[PDB]
Amino acid sequence: GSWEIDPKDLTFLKELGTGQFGVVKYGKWRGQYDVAIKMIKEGSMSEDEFIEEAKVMMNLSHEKLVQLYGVCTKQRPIFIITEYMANGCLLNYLREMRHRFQTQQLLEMCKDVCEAMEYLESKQFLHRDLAARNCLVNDQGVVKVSDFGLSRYVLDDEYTSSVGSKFPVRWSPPEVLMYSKFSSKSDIWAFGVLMWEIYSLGKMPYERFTNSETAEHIAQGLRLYRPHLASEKVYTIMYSCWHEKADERPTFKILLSNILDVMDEES
Ligand SMILES: CN(c1ncnc2[nH]ccc12)[C@@H]1CCCN(C(=O)CNc2cc(Cl)cc(Cl)c2)C1
Repeated sequence: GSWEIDPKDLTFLKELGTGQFGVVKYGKWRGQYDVAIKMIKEGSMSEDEFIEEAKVMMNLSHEKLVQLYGVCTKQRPIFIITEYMANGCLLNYLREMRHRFQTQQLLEMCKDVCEAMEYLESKQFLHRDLAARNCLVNDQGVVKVSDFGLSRYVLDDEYTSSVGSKFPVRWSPPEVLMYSKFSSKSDIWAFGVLMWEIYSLGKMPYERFTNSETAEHIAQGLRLYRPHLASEKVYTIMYSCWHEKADERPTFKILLSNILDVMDEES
């Protein structure tokens, strides 16, 4: 099928990482094209459901989304083939103090993510785990959104629900923590936290709190506060993502307009 890549077309060149979901390698497709090859650990994913969804995911083409090129499903482990992003994970990139980022660079990263999310919003597609650890950085410093929708197919019980140890509590609005109500507005909340991660150079949100303490904090109506590098206008944008009432939170189209306005003011 159009979603199926011949694994014989891959040349494996370097290891990019190993973890719970499997092993990621850098390689070439048909000798010429850079790819990331994700080798899925058996039992970690609902593979048939993922393969069906891969057909939809591949039609999601936007310059700020990490592209899904196809899957290799005729051997074990299956492979997922994606765009290669030379500078790796955004969270680690933010934490490398050598870059000495300007705030204009940080705002540009927020805009890259927002553009990807406005596109997903326009397609009624939820990310469901938006956070700096799920964004990647290419050789030009462009940030792109990765692993969109993947959490629906992860089998690990600690990651599946608000009670689990791996659940992204610190990126979740009160209605997710209390009621499991996911919507565009839970992606909005997570985006505001991602903006906070960017302007905090990769600090853990609510860094002094446990997950349980964070959930209590949020339930009481309290919030993150302003990163030192965020201007008042930037803080207003991120804070708007955290209204207790989900329907009072902006859309990604509004956030993008807000971010572009601040870019103009701060250039
Ligand atoms: C180092 N690195 C990259 N470096 C350059 N270009 C890349 N393209 C894609 C990834 C990438 C990633 C940094 C974050 C962690 N990571 C993942 O891919 C995480 N997601 C995942 C999903 C599935 Cl389904 C299976 C598996 Cl094993 C992993 C590798």
